[PDB]
Amino acid sequence: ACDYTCGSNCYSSSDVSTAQAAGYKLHEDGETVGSNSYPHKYNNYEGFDFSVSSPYYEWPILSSGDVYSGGSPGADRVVFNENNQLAGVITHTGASGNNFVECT
Ligand SMILES: Nc1nc2c(ncn2[C@@H]2O[C@H](CO)[C@H]3O[P@](O)(=S)O[C@H]32)c(=O)[nH]1
Ligand SMILES: [Ca+2]
Repeated sequence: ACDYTCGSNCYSSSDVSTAQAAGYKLHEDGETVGSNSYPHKYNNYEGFDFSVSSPYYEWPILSSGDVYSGGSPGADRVVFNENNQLAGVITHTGASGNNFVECT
């Protein structure tokens, strides 16, 4: 069973922890990867009811199992805060345009 289901993509807690650690590391060092500069600030225009405090940062999580290192980020993202606390897992899949919906 999936801990997080983003459309057709299935993730475990390990997948999420691995992705988050990478993105948080880059955030801490003040570095970015990709043409869209990840990780970067996630404003939460959607207004998700996250259990942890802002600021939030988004980092791509890949269905391939690899850690994002550039190129197409896919539709899925892990959102974490300043304290490396997981806020949630969101996706563009099933959402209009560039909006997001939570992964169930
Ligand atoms: N939909 C959405 N995009 C945001 C938000 N904060 C920052 N963005 C960035 O704005 C871009 C347009 O939606 C998005 O491409 P993305 O790379 S997944 O990073 C997203 C937010 O709260 N909602
Ligand atoms: Ca996996």
